Amino acid sequence: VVGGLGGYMLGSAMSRPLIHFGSDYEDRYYRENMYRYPNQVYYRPVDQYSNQNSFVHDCVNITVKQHTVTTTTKGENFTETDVKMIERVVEQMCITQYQKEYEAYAQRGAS
Repeated sequence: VVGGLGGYMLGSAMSRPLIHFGSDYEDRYYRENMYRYPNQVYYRPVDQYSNQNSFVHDCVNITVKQHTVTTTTKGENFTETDVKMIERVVEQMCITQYQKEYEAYAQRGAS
């Protein structure tokens, strides 16, 4: 199990995000299963933890890991594209997560 990441929390929730992958079918291969994704993501404070860039890639990984171990405990492994299907969503949801901090870290944060 996990149980001591550092400063992380779970949020509250959101909806599913909308990502336009590039291809017409990439835009759908994720959508045809989107209900399998959660409403939350795990995240930590900003406190300038290596920009947003070298936080969001750590952020996604901490959430994707559970969707991983849920199935990888069997040993079905995970391809590069199947993680990317998830992590397009975990990026969006993580950025939304962090944007509630961004207003206070920045000045406005806007939307």
